[PDB]
Amino acid sequence: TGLLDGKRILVSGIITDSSIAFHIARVAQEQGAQLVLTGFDRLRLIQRITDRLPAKAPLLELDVQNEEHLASLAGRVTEAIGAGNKLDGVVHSIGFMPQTGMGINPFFDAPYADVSKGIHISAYSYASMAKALLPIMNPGGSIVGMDFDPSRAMPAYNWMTVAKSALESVNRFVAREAGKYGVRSNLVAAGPIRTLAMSAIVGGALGEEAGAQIQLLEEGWDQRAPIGWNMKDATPVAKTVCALLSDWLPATTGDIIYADGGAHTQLL
Amino acid sequence: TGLLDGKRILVSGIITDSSIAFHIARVAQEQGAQLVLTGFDRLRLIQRITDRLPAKAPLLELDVQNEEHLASLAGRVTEAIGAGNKLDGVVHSIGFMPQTGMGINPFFDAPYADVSKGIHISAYSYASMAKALLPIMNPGGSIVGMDFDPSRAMPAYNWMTVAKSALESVNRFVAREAGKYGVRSNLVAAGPIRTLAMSAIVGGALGEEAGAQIQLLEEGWDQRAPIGWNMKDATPVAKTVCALLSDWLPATTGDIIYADGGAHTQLL
Amino acid sequence: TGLLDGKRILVSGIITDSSIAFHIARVAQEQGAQLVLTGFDRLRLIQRITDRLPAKAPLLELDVQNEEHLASLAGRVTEAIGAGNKLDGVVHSIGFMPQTGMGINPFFDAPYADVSKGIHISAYSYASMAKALLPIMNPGGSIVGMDFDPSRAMPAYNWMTVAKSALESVNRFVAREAGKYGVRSNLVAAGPIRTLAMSAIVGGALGEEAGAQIQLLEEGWDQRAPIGWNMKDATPVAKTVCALLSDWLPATTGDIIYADGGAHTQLL
Amino acid sequence: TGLLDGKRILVSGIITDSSIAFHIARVAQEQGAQLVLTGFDRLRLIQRITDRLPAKAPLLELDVQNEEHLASLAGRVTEAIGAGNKLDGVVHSIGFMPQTGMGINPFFDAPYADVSKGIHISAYSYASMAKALLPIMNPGGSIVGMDFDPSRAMPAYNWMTVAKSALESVNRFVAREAGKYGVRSNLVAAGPIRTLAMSAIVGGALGEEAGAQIQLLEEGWDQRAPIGWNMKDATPVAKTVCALLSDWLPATTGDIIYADGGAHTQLL
Ligand SMILES: NC(=O)c1ccc[n+]([C@@H]2O[C@H](COP(=O)([O-])OP(=O)(O)OC[C@H]3O[C@@H](n4cnc5c(N)ncnc54)[C@H](O)[C@@H]3O)[C@@H](O)[C@H]2O)c1
Ligand SMILES: NC(=O)c1ccc[n+]([C@@H]2O[C@H](COP(=O)([O-])OP(=O)(O)OC[C@H]3O[C@@H](n4cnc5c(N)ncnc54)[C@H](O)[C@@H]3O)[C@@H](O)[C@H]2O)c1
Ligand SMILES: NC(=O)c1ccc[n+]([C@@H]2O[C@H](COP(=O)([O-])OP(=O)(O)OC[C@H]3O[C@@H](n4cnc5c(N)ncnc54)[C@H](O)[C@@H]3O)[C@@H](O)[C@H]2O)c1
Ligand SMILES: NC(=O)c1ccc[n+]([C@@H]2O[C@H](COP(=O)([O-])OP(=O)(O)OC[C@H]3O[C@@H](n4cnc5c(N)ncnc54)[C@H](O)[C@@H]3O)[C@@H](O)[C@H]2O)c1
Ligand SMILES: Oc1cc(CC2CCCCC2)ccc1Oc1ccc(Cl)cc1Cl
Ligand SMILES: Oc1cc(CC2CCCCC2)ccc1Oc1ccc(Cl)cc1Cl
Ligand SMILES: Oc1cc(CC2CCCCC2)ccc1Oc1ccc(Cl)cc1Cl
Ligand SMILES: Oc1cc(CC2CCCCC2)ccc1Oc1ccc(Cl)cc1Cl
Repeated sequence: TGLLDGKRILVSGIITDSSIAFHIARVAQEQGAQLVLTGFDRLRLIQRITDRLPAKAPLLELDVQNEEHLASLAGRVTEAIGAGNKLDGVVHSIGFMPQTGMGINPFFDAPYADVSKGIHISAYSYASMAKALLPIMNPGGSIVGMDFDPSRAMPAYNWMTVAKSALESVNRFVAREAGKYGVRSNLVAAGPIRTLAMSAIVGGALGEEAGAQIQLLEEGWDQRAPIGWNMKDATPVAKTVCALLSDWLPATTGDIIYADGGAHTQLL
Repeated sequence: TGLLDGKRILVSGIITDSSIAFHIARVAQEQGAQLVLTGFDRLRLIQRITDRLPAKAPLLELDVQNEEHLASLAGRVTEAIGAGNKLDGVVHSIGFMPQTGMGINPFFDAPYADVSKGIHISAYSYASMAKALLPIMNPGGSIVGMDFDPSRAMPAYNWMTVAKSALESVNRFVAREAGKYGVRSNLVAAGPIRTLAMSAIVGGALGEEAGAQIQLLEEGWDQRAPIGWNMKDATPVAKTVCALLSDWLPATTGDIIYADGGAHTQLL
Repeated sequence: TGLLDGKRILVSGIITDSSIAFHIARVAQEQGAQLVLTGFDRLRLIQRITDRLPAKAPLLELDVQNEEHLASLAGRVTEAIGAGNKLDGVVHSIGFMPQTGMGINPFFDAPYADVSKGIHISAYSYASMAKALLPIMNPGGSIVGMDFDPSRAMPAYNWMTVAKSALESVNRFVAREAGKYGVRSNLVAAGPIRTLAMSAIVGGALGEEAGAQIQLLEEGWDQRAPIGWNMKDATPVAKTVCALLSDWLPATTGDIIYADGGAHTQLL
Repeated sequence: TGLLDGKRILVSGIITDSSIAFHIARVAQEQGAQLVLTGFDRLRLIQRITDRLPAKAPLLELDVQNEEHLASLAGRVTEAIGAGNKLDGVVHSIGFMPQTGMGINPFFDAPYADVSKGIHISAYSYASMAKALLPIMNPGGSIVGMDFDPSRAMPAYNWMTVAKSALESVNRFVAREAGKYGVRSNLVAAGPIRTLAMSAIVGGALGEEAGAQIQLLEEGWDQRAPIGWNMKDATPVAKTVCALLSDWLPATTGDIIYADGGAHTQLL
């Protein structure tokens, strides 16, 4: 077995054990992948979490806003996996939007400096990670990023929706570059998952008419999904990412795969 | 290994060894599935083909327009796999449209009797196969059908485009029914594959301004696809179907997966 | 004034004064169009209704399933508008699906004979009306049909959803034919309107878990729509149809215009 | 007559007489609107152009990156139209992306500082113009912006595609805000028009494999469009904008109208 046997895969975005990236890494290891991880601010905090993965993995620092971190990334990764070895997979599982761009802050009140930052981290860095890492990927490789369907507007998500729309567009252009390396680029559009990131905005709208809206949005998902949706279980999305990292979707690129219980295909 | 180890899967639509269903069956067997096959008119012709699959499989007759064939299908399948065993997978890989509905026949000149027949076989039968077989599927099961992206109009495809639009809609409703059984329903939208079905219409427009259009359509696909597209190689699509039949896309239903080299994501 | 001054427009689909076609005709007359109407079974019933339009209009019989009615249509229309005059506009505002294909009947229990009939009337007849009438339309003309967004599945709508998916596809192919005449073809996807057609299925699910679902669907529309939605007011949709019949959307064809309060652009 | 009789409409984005905004203003005046215009850097250059409009209009300076220009805009507009008068329409017809984000510059080589600037001007400013001007719009009003379908990737357009994807998302959120004022927000997705903006990138890829790609893209548009497409004629798009500014699409918001000859609805 091992869906990902022999594959070398870089996984960004682990912060806690609820992190989507955490379960992607876990399942990938269960499936025989050898991992390199990146983490952002609290590397020692991140290391404690990554120590509970089924296997050891080098953990490197990557602030996606940091051009020195980006400039050095490929060298550092090759140091980690061994000269003459290349990556077969890359997982981008990172996002951020300042508080003004989400939750209860009026949409019109977000200053562009804040929006711009969120777009830098959530959308542009998909291209910047691909730039850094494509020169060290094997033909038949796979880059995957995380998306939340922004094709319709909704409460609370606000400027992050705009950043995910940008990301979808970025992914299509990354695919054009990656194809030259024989590499695929896709997003997985996940349904809601109880993660540190959304506890943030769920917590940010406690007394408020955005918290109630978010609750309604969540309940509608499991209702719409023909197979249901369990926000407490990240593994169906981790498995989907691993599917795209495997050799089993070899003809799919510039694309989006919906791991959302089928909710997006149903009006109600 | 065996992506589909232990799974029992019914595969319809084999007619020659170029058949998409043929390569789906082949790869599924290579991955440890145990198959039941159905074939339509020339069962002895179909048997010769299915004898070159890596393993033996019961082959049953199914004319999807035949209510007796449909009424008896589940009993016949259970006879084939053994009382107390159920299906984990179903592949619908069938289509037909009379000559008036495609190629060089003017779009307006197709009589509804012909269109209706093509829709019966290409779209409605997805629901009729699901009706027959869901009562004999295991939770966690997967129904897959074959699609050709009908979201834009194009030369030659004509009324089959309409039938695939109907199919996409049917699939979303099948997913609502299948979810009750814990079963997924999805389509794979494939790029063009050199199959008996399209040699038919490719052959039908030899001297004509539909044959040239078809040639242009085919060349544009490999051009648009960031990873290219090889119309002579059905296995990337077979692998995609097997991915959906596996446990690795467990959160995806009522949906369409594009196995088209990423062509649909690129304008040019 | 007169948005449609001097234009000759055929309007099908009037049955009562709640009919979408009724308000399309009314607004068109208010805007200076000269109309020809078609009606289906109860022509004397239809005549009583059409007598309350602001102006007189010839009313002709057209059963869209009747090849003699279709074969004779263009001659009959030209008789009505005068030799040497041609149509500038055509409104298709017709649909039907037998009771088995909607409401509370299980999706799987609709026989294809019933589905086929609904598709004939709701989707195929768009092409058959275009075939009949394009040879009598002026360059710069406009064909419009009525749609209900079938891009997602939903309760109760069932097989009519499939028929509207087919229609969307038909419209794209009609546009290819109409372009040769300098004629546009588009659909207007309306939000729900209290019409005879949906009182039918609203009435059909009185005690039932499809009636409640329909109520929920309706309430969500006005909730989702940024400008709200009033199911009791057909005129915003009539005005939209007239916009497409006018010279003010001259570059739009094979397309769908959403007159739905913007509901389709919002998740909630 | 006068489709826009009595309406007060602000039109941004005039730079030359080939400007889409120029023809929008012109047609709007021909239809009885009273205009206020805004212009960006070369106000005296812009004034020469705007002097050839059918009627006089106040012209104000607006650099959409300038928070003082934005903060003062509504006061300045009301000064221009008269205390106690409000706007019925707003046209956003502005975009910019630095040279690194388009044409022949590799996609990966655009620094975020450049991308961020283009997104600020092309996408974010749609929200910032709505913020400024909604407090001075009448119920039943209309905000329109200009889009180029970014749903698929393509040569040369590069990071502007990403900025238009963001814009589409912004528009859906603007619609949620505007609905509170009884105001509609929509985009018009135009086919290619020979304008100063694209002569820029057409000129930027003279000897190069992006210039040839752009030529191919342009030729395919008129080929795909069932009614053809004339890149030299901006008026079909101006008329479409005026349609959305009128009372004739009263139920359409958060939406995109395609004024592209129907090219987007056809594969080829
Ligand atoms: N949780 C959900 O319901 C959900 C649904 C769909 C998509 N997503 C997406 O999944 C991805 C992962 O988020 P999550 O929900 O697992 O939340 P999370 O908090 O677990 O992960 C977000 C990660 O982004 C990282 N990050 C922030 N700024 C960074 C930067 N400057 N450089 C490098 N890393 C940075 C954080 O350190 C964190 O590890 C995000 O793109 C999110 O938008 C989440
Ligand atoms: N080949 C392509 O380029 C391509 C691309 C996308 C999608 N598809 C779809 O893939 C599917 C398989 O087609 P293929 O290209 O492998 O061609 P094929 O000729 O190999 O397969 C078509 C099958 O449909 C069966 N069939 C016809 N009428 C039937 C009926 N009454 N009952 C039961 N079976 C019936 C035929 O017997 C044949 O086995 C079709 O749905 C087709 O529309 C094909
Ligand atoms: N009412 C809504 O909420 C709504 C929403 C979106 C789209 N639509 C669509 O609008 C169109 C008009 O329907 P309506 O809601 O105004 O209902 P309606 O009952 O007023 O109109 C339906 C019309 O179809 C005609 N018809 C049925 N079979 C025919 C045939 N054999 N030949 C010719 N005409 C035939 C009927 O005579 C009737 O005039 C339909 O296509 C419907 O699907 C309705
Ligand atoms: N021309 C086309 O083929 C085409 C197709 C689809 C969409 N569009 C869109 O139409 C809109 C108008 O562009 P055009 O093609 O008429 O080109 P144009 O050069 O005529 O117009 C662009 C305008 O944007 C203005 N602008 C730039 N930065 C600004 C800022 N800081 N503040 C205020 N204004 C600023 C310029 O002054 C200019 O007036 C753009 O959004 C463009 O993306 C153009
Ligand atoms: O992209 C996401 C999407 C969701 C689902 C969701 C459904 C409830 C309406 C709101 C959002 C949850 C979390 C998401 O990630 C982030 C969100 C904010 C920041 Cl700051 C960082 C990250 Cl990583
Ligand atoms: O659905 C299909 C799609 C294609 C690809 C293609 C691209 C060239 C423009 C035309 C079609 C090829 C074959 C397809 O299957 C059938 C087609 C006709 C009949 Cl009668 C039966 C079947 Cl199964
Ligand atoms: O196409 C339609 C769509 C709707 C809106 C709606 C929203 C409530 C869920 C259900 C449907 C209402 C009426 C519609 O027309 C018809 C419906 C049935 C027949 Cl038999 C004939 C016609 Cl014309
Ligand atoms: O948004 C646009 C779209 C197009 C059509 C087109 C088709 C040929 C492939 C390329 C682009 C032309 C011009 C466009 O406007 C701008 C472009 C650049 C700048 Cl810097 C500013 C503006 Cl306003």
